[PDB]
Amino acid sequence: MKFTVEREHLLKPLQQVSGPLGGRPTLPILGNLLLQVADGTLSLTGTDLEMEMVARVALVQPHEPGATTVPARKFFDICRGLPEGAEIAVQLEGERMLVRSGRSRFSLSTLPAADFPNLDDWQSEVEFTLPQATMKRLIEATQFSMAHQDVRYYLNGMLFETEGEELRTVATDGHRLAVCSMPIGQSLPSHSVIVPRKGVIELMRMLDGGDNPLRVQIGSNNIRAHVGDFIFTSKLVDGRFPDYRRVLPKNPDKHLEAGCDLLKQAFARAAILSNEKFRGVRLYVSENQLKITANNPEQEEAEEILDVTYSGAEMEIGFNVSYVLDVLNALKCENVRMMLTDSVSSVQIEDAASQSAAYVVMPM
Amino acid sequence: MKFTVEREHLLKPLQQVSGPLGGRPTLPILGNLLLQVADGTLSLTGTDLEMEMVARVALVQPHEPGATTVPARKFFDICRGLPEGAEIAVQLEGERMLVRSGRSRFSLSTLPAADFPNLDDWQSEVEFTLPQATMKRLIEATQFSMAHQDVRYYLNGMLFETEGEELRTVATDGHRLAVCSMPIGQSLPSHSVIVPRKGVIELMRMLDGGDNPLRVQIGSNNIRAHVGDFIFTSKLVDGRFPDYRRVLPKNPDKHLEAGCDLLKQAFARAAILSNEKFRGVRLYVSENQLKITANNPEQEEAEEILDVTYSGAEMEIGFNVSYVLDVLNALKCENVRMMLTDSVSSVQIEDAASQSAAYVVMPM
Ligand SMILES: O=C(Cn1c2c(c3cc(Br)ccc31)CC[C@@H](C(=O)O)C2)N[C@@H](Cc1ccccc1)C(=O)O
Ligand SMILES: [Ca+2]
Ligand SMILES: [Ca+2]
Ligand SMILES: [Ca+2]
Ligand SMILES: [Ca+2]
Ligand SMILES: [Cl-]
Repeated sequence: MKFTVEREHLLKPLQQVSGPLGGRPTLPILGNLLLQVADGTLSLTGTDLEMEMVARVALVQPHEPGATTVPARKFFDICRGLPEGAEIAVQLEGERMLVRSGRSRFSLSTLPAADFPNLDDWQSEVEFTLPQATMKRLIEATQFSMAHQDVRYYLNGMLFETEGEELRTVATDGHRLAVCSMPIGQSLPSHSVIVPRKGVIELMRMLDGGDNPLRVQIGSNNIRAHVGDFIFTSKLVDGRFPDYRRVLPKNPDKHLEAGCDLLKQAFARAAILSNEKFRGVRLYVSENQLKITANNPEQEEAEEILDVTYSGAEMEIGFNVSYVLDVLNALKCENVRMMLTDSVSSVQIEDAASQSAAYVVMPM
Repeated sequence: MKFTVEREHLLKPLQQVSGPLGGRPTLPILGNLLLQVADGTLSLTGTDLEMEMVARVALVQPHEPGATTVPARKFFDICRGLPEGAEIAVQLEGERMLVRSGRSRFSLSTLPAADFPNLDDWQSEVEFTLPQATMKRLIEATQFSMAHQDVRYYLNGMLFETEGEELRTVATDGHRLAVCSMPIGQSLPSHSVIVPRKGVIELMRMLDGGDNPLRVQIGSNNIRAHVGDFIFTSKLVDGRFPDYRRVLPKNPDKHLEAGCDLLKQAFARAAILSNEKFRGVRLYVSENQLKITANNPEQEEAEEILDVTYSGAEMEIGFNVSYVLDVLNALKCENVRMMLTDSVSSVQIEDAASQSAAYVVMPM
């Protein structure tokens, strides 16, 4: 194996395939990247046995086919630490990989490519394409509502659901829920799968924000995303994800509209004097007015009064202010609509201007 | 006690005094700020029993004298979360402190001011003033060479030495040393004190890069710095500091000059394949050339060759790369000079264009 590649053609591929690579490999060789030269292309692979990231780099300079594996972090750091414009010449030399550029030289240890885990081929059952912006919107709208449990917990991940012409994400921890649906202009079979937290992070991380659209393939137990010259594959989480349709409040007839930024600032101040563990605040809704109160075991008290648009019946309701703040911070919009029923029912929150995301928060 | 002040006249003082407090107060009241109204002034004080931070704010609006203490972070967080231009109206009501602005209202718990630890008055023995930029330079030049939690408690601080018309800092951990001297235009008595790590951090933090000069007063067991209407006081470390004049190479015959960034990047690359515990690299110096090599126990090897300015006998010498890189990162200059004697002697490193900072690193 031999190749020479200009540094800035190697750097982004290395960064995308390296990470993670999350500190605790279950086999030593998983701390290495797999390098493969074949048919004019250098392929770079990183994996933790569950997810896999593969980058392909076209080789325009002289090269020789073959494969090896080298420590990912060290190889990345050597390439990154070389100056702008550096040509990076690599050759396999026995049990070492030699890296040369200018008058810099590095001999890295290798482990055989034949020993690197090769994840089984699988068959896609659903495929679609979408703009990167749409995927980014879907994830950012819901990601914060996933449970923070052990890795295999069924709610520690994001439901991805295809239905008609839309892709939908759902995330929940059993107390609050986020759901976002976006049309993608292709009619799709009914299907839903759970992508683990770590998979969700990589789907986001692979979005550069450019011309390149995203191509997604979903199988029985895996999902695959292609963008430009990169392919990411993740295992799915086994589990029965809850039905968001059953958690939306049936008749959230009482509608309050407020400026998102003023509402957020008011909740943020009140939160300071809320119970540090339970984070409870009380909302008092009345005609064109919202009153937010908080108190804590030290008998400290906060009160905020805001003008809002509201003309239904008065009511009082308790919420976890962190959950409410998470929603307002995810919305990043001018006005918010809070859709209320009564003191013992959940609230549904939406950008006043768009129903494409909804958030459900249970009262305390 | 009552006062009303604009948010923008309260925020900086609160940040100055409360910023240093951090989590884990050693006694509950040390989590509180002391507020005192007297003679048309609000004073705000935070302490950990050894250092103390006091800011004075002039009260132009109606006020009433008195004192209380309130949780520092909560009061600061409330003041910061209020909008720009908020009038902040404060009133003591029993064992609670009332804070009101617009339609935001808060009630904080108090602890009596009479119970707030008052640090003893002490007498100034050496006084001088200097620009903030100068103090910043002196600390940044040397801070990284301070020991970290060494049993030789005296090495965990920074020496401040007055000699002639210069203020000097020195820091060393027993393996490397940094010294910086700057003229300040006053005839100073010859004197030196050790400021503890936490005191150095606050000295740096209180700098704002405005026109306000820094006024320093040194006592037998304390130091005070005034900038504008802010006063920081720290205990000194009672111990005997090394004499930097004994550590500087007496006769470093071999001078090597090099681009700082080039040298730094070469060392940084070679460091990747240095022993992870001992971080040894070797330098081979010859006519206008420096070769750097690193190897580790897995038989990985790096080599870097640089064009540098050097005429003199050829020599080899080993260094901890981290110590060399710390210096090169501290210098922030175009060219560096390394002053060498032989393989068993320390090296002195300086900016090639200024002798105001010097660094000594022992060979391996
Ligand atoms: O029983 C339920 C009903 N439930 C449930 C979910 C949920 C989401 C929202 Br926004 C409101 C109510 C929801 C989503 C998780 C559902 C499940 O059992 O898989 C149960 N919730 C538990 C919370 C909980 C259930 C399972 C796991 C964690 C927390 C409770 O409030 O006692
Ligand atoms: Ca495979
Ligand atoms: Ca929706
Ligand atoms: Ca005092
Ligand atoms: Ca000096
Ligand atoms: Cl507000």
